[PDB]
Amino acid sequence: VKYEELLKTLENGINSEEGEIRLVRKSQGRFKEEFNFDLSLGSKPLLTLKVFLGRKPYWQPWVEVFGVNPNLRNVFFGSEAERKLYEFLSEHFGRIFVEYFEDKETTYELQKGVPPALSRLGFELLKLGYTYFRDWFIPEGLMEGGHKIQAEKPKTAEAKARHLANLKKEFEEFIGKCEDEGLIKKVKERYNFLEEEIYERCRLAAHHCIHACERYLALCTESSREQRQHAGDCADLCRLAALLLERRSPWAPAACELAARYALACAERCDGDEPLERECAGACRRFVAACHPL
Amino acid sequence: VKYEELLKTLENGINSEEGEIRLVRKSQGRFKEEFNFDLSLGSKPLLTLKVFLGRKPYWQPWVEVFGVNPNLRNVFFGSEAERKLYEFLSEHFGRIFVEYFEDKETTYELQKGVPPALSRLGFELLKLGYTYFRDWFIPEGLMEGGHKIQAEKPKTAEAKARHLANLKKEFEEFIGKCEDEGLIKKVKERYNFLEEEIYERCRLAAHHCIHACERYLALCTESSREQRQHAGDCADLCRLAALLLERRSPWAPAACELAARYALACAERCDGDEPLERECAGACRRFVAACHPL
Amino acid sequence: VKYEELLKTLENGINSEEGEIRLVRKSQGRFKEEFNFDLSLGSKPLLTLKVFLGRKPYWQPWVEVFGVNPNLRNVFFGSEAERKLYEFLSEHFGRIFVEYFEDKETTYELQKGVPPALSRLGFELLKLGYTYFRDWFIPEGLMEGGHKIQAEKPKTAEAKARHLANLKKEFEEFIGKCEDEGLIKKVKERYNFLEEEIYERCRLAAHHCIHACERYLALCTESSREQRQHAGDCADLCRLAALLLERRSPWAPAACELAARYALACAERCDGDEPLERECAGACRRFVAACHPL
Amino acid sequence: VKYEELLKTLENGINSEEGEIRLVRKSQGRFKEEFNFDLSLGSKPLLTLKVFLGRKPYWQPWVEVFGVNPNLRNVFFGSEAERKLYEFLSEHFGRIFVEYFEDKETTYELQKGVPPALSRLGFELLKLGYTYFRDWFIPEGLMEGGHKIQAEKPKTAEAKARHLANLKKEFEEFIGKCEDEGLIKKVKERYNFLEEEIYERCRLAAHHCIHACERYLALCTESSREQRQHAGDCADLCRLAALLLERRSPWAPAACELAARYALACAERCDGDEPLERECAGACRRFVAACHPL
Repeated sequence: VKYEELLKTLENGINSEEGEIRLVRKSQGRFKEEFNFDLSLGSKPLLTLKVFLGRKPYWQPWVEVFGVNPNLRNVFFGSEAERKLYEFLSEHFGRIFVEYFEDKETTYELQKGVPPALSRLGFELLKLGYTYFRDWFIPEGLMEGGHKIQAEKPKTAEAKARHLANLKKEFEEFIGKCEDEGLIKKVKERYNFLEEEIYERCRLAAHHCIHACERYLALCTESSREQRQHAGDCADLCRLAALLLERRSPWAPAACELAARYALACAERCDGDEPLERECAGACRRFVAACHPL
Repeated sequence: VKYEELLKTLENGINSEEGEIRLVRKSQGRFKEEFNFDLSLGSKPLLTLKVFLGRKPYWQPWVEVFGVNPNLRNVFFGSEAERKLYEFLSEHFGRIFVEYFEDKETTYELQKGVPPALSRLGFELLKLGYTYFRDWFIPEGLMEGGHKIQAEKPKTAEAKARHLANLKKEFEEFIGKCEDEGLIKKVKERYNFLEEEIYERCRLAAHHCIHACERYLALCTESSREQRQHAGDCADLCRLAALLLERRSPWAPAACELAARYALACAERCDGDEPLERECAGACRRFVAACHPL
Repeated sequence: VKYEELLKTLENGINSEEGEIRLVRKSQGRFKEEFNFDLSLGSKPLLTLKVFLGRKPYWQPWVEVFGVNPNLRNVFFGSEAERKLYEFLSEHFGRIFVEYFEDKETTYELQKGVPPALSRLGFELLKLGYTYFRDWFIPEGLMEGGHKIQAEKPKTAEAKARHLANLKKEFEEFIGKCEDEGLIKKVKERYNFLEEEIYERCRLAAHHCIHACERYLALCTESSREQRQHAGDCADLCRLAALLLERRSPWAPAACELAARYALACAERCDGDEPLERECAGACRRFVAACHPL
Repeated sequence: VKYEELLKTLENGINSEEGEIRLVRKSQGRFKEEFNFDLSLGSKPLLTLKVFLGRKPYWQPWVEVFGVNPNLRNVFFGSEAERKLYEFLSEHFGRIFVEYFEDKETTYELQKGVPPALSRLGFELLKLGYTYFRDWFIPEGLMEGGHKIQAEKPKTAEAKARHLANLKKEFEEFIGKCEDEGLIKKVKERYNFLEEEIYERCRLAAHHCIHACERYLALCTESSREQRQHAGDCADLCRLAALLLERRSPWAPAACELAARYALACAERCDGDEPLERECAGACRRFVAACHPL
């Protein structure tokens, strides 16, 4: 049904201020589970989608958007039509490839060394939950069609944090190396919006951890005193940390750092067979991840 | 006037449940800034005080208590009379010498290898802020009554922290070396109380620091938002730390360490001419000091 | 040519004490980059290889070994024939799947909760650089033979260190949970050897780094004294670290941590166009990587 | 005899290029053990020495040089006559006071905030082993004769290191705060000479520790394997550290830092009743001190 969910939505059309995106023609791909979708913007040709429906478990599904009409390059890129399309894809695909040849902004940005995720195009995928990025710029006759941005949704909450933390490093490395105030300004603006989403995740991770610890030490009577102190202190540590994110304070990451340490200490020591200790150590570990990109 | 503050208090008398301590006779000692004070307990003779008023800068002031009445040895040592006296002396002298010949408990304890500060007699001085200790058992030739405990107040917070850390070392070493459970129990009880007083000082320094920040950001309207963020976050840092000290948690000093960092950062940045900033930066620094002995 | 490197080696045969492995028949699999290889042991049937040559960038290459001859199950599993084969495959595939149905030892071990990497079968893959493991016991619907071990080589040194750290966690957790001393002994023996190989890599990376610095400061005459101090001190840092690894000391990684810092500092500062500086900075960075898994 | 050693040497005279220092008149001081010595330079009056021979244990001996003839101020200060005099005093007194009123250089330097020890005058005392400094500049009618530099020889090897480490801090604090290149240059030149003496002390402390550890693990057979590894590794750690001081490398303090940690770990764990473990832990602790000012 995965295919028809696609075929049906594309046949129906995707509306936008820049025009409606409709399916032009479809064709069977290289393999049995591969298909090619040609799209139009209004009446004019837009781009092609190369899709893979997947074959569990060795083959992950993915989508490749390419063959963008150069006449529409200044219209499509950075438009709602662009957003609406990705909005659609993100609902079906965890892995995505985009040809950025016709995107002068992104190409220029990538050439000047911006991280793939903080590029104009990459930013649009980031907003939709894609955390892992790879910039292919090297074909050199070794791999055909070598100008694409690869983006994937995180495997786990751990992976999501791993990626954002890494992205933090690439960002700071780029800033110190860049000499373009206009470029740097755009990148920082994009990055800031990212921070907001990250801090708000710590907030909720903190609370879902706080309530979990409270419920633990309250109802679970057959526990140590070292354990009533672990879950106790952790609950307040997350409380302090949550307090700093709420006001979005600059000293927040220092606190999350401490809180993460004893949230980890709490999870390792209080984890057990009970449902109470299952969600206790669990919600602790969900918070520890939240702090990593800080 | 330093001498007359003394003479006036002893002439008036110092009352206690075991009797009133009054001055019997005073006499000029070997040197000009040296005097001998004979004291009575009720009507019976108690001991003699050898005092040195000091002569800045080469001579630190000190007091020597000796000639303890052996018949009253079991009534005085460990009594409020003993406490009230030291309480009095600690207000005037940074350095003190005490003959422990007539103190059987202290004597036995010192013989069994207990740290001077953790002896029955030594503990009472420790309570009053004396941190540096020396046990004389050798009259070393030119010292009369070569069975005395020497105690000095710390030069600095570093010196105070230095001394307590060293005592921590002698304590653990003693615990492993002694084979008397009754002895070890008494000592441990004393040491625990030492931990308490430091924490109790942190608890209170913490509150008086919070109130300083609370009143500052509240009433001081003409300040930055960076200062509003400084005093704000600090107030909560000290809040979190206070909670851990209150429950006497093992993770308390870890919190105190962090809170101390941004309390100092707050003090340096928010200090000013105003009474609000005078006490804000002030009370912060009092807490920072309080945390040092951890 | 990637396929023919394979076909040529299997046609030639791979010899071992338990017999020679030769290609019986090859056949086109479900997809174009998919093939099935039937193998014999001496003259008797052994197993089938399902291989994927890969299709950059969306498809990682992988190999699936299955259809193990049950009559040879006790001769093959744990033999040089098994080792020689994996040794061969590890040169061509970063991702591998192995059916452990006919491997009673591995089967029993996996059932008793041992980490996949630390199973009899899994350990042999671990030896070859495979760090990421997944135990399939659920055929999960669209997977034939749903009793397989999946192993992947690390993406990066961070990923490698990440995986080993996680395995360290599963290991200690398993030790506390199992009640079979014979089982625990085997596992611990395996894990210790893992520690060994990492250290043995550090030992050798350390020497090849020392020689690089030794030859640099010696032969490279046109260099700074800061560079003479860089390569000089580094050579001795690695010397000290090597001594601790050699005696297999518990304080070895502490030394490796420091030496790694100024080996990187040396590499960054002494790297240049010359062959002496090309290998100097080079061999330094190889040691730095070697220390990461600690 | 302590007095006559003085009286005899002063009567004999102290020769210098700037003239001979001879005793003019002597007089009994404030107390029984106090004396005043008036000195001449050639035939012209020089200064007065106020000396205290000591009275163990409560009274430490000290010497105060004051009443310097202003006509000779540019001749005496910074002369060999000045050095020879102090050379003499340092042989008898652990505590010294010097009026710096007639020393324009030192006064100006102290006024501009240089540490007492790194002043022109203070430097001369530092060379002779005096480590603790206090600058009295505040009389304000509270203490008479309030313009003196106080210098003391260290109580222990621990104290010596404590002082130098503190001096390192005052030095760096002053440098960043000062805006006089001529002044800063002089201070650094003085400080550098200090570093040399400090590094050479680590060298010998390292070796006296190295040989001590070798002798320990070699002859002491009834020791743990954790103990053969402690004393073993420490011996090599000090070796590496010693290596860096010998060439006087910039990365030296980083190494001493590590070595000090496991020299302390070695002393605590290997210390015992035996003469071998007495000097082992001992020589370890002598080295740990050496690293502190680094």
